[PDB]
This record gives sequence, C-alpha cells and structure tokens, in this order.
Amino acid sequence: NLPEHWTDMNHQLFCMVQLEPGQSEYNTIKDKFTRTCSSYAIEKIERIQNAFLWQSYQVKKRQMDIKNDHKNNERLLFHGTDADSVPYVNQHGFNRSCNAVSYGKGTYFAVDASYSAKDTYSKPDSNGRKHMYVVRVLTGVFTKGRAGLVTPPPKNPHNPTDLFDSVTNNTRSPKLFVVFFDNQAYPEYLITFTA
Amino acid sequence: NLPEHWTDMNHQLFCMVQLEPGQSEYNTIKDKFTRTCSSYAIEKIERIQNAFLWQSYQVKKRQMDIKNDHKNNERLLFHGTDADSVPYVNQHGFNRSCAGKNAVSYGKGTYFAVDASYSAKDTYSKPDSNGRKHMYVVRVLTGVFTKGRAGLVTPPPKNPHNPTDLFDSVTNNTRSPKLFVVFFDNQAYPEYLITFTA
Ligand SMILES: Oc1ccc2c(c1)sc1nncn12
Repeated sequence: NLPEHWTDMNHQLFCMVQLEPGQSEYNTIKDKFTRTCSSYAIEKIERIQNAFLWQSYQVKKRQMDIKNDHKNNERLLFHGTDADSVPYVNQHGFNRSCNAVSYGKGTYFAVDASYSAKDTYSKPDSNGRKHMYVVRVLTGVFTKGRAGLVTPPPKNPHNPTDLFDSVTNNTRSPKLFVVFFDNQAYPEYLITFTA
Repeated sequence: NLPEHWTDMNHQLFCMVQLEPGQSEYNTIKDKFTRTCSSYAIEKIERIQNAFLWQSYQVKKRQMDIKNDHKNNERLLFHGTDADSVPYVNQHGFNRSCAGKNAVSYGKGTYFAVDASYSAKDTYSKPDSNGRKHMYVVRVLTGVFTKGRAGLVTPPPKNPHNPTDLFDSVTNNTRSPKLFVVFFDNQAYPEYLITFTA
C-alpha cells in the first residue's frame, strides 16, 4: 500500500527518484533545508522508494498510534551521513550498531538541517559533496536521554517494560531525537549539497 | 494476522498461555528439548502471544520469503536467558544491544542454538533464586547464512563488490550449524518459554 507521491517502479521494490527542481515536492523539501542551510548549494534531491523499509515503518507507526491512543507520533528530521553509508541507509535504513552518543546508543536525528550539516555528520567526500537525509521518525512520547541508554527509559519505574518511544536533549525545546529500534525511521529524501 | 489457535485476548496485545502435557503442542516442545536435555525436568511451557512482535516478525518473514528463492527461511531455535531478561523479551523480543558476548563469538548479535543443551548452560539460562532456569523456543529468520566472524555488527555481504546485499544470518559452521546470530530487530519471534530445573 505504497504512497501517492511515489512513481511506478516497474514491479521492483526499491528506487532512488531524482526530484525535478521548481516542482512542489522539491520546493517543500528544499524549503525545510534552506530554513537553516540557505548558505549551502543543493546539487540534487532524491525520493527514497524502499517498499520493505516503508512497510516495516508503517507497521510500527500503526502500533505506536494504538499504544499511545493518539496519532501525533511522527516528526520530520534530518540525518547527516558520510558517502560510504548512503547505499546502506537507502537499502536498510538506520542502524544503531553502526559520533558522540551523549543521550543514548540509538540513531541521532536533528530538528535543524544546520546540525546535520556539520562535517562530523555529513562528511564531505573527495569531490566536496555532503549528504543529508530527510527522515520520517516515530518520536512518539519522549523524555530527556542520558549517556549509556540502550533503550528509552520506562514511562513509570513501577512498569519497567512500558517505554518512552524516543529521547531528546531537551523536552521543552528539543533539537535532537534518539531512537533505539530498527524501523522507527523511514529515510524519505537524500539531499546532495555543498558548502 | 493473529493465528487462529491463539487463545482470545479480549482486545489485549499480550498474553502468556500455559500449555497442558499430553497436547501435541506441549509434547513436541518437550521432545525437542529432551532430545539433548534429558537430565533436566520441565516445570512448565507457556505460549507467548505478543500481537505487535508477531506482526513485525511476519512482515520480515514475508519480505525474506520474497527476497530469497523458495528458501526455508525460518528455523525453530533455543535461547537461554536470565529471569531478569524474561519480562523485556516477552514484551519487546530480542535486542542485540543487550546480547551477552558468546564464549565463541561469530558476531555482535543475538545468539540462538540448535540444541537445548547449549542454551541449558548456566552461563545462558542462569538459575534464578528458586533454582528455575528459563529457555525460549524461537522462530528465527536464518534465511541464507555464512560462517560468522567476531567483528560483525551486521551479517556480511554475499559479495564484497555489493556491500548492501547481505546474508540473513551467520552460523559457527555452515556444514553443521549449532548456533545462529541475527543482527536485526524482529528477525526472531519468542514463541514458547520453558521453565526448567535440575
Ligand atoms: O551525537 C550525535 C551523533 C550523530 C548525529 C548527531 C548527534 S545530530 C546528527 N545528524 N546526523 C547524524 N547525527
């Protein structure tokens, strides 16, 4: 049950689709980036059409909507990666087992494109190209994280197995989210850009 | 997709169901266990009915069935754990970030044994304060596998020149597999808990 904005895949399950500059989809995603990254040059934006990653994400999304009994569990975040990790993330998504981990041993997602735009995350390749994903993240109900977490803390010490969905640096004004489970993040767009 | 032999859960998402000796379900697990663990005695066997884990598991199984060529992708395997781990596993399954380092390491992931005897070692199924040991019977998507290596944090590529086309799991020995390692969430469904004692 594959989204509208996706384009036909000739019965295949995976495709990177280069967006057309000037059209609505490219303009929406470019504007999310340029809010904090208007000094960088965008070379291209690719929609990630990964049927498997999508299915697994959508299943986790329906589970978290039931669990939390409301539907505001999704946020759009950024993730800066090096050139070598791009093929893996496109095909297999984010992997905590693969950078400071101050708020737990999960995958890190930035609210601001500027945070992910740092060279330590979006590592320039030899040609100077940087890579950042626009990611759908199931942040759900979150709390402050701390070093050493391997899962989010429980929502009550009385019930140790009922967990928060993610952790953040700051609950009132978050700038990053950590998630600790595969398939809590769908990599939706890859931005190729330069300094 | 909840299987029709599961007990009704009255719109609940999790339930442990104690099995009865003399039923085929209990007896087939007992026989699988006693095959290599005849010196131990089973206290009880519970069916694990976790709606969410089962759904995420079945999605990965259908994905691996499409990906691989008519492969038998799923094995029934054993997992020894400590009493402190049973509530997390029952509710959230098997988390590689919590895995113990195995005495013979074939990668940094969750280990599953062919033989109950392996899982029955006190190192895995640690005796609780009452002398009870705990072993899961687990549906595992082993898929297409190769000999593992201690450095692995994911299964290796089938081909070094295509680094993203991966083996599903690794084993200690591909001619005679005794353990499997899996590197991803929802690639194992904890189906039964065996409580046993000396
Ligand atoms: O401590 C970290 C580690 C990784 C990381 C961040 C903070 S923000 C970000 N965007 N992409 C990757 N990352």
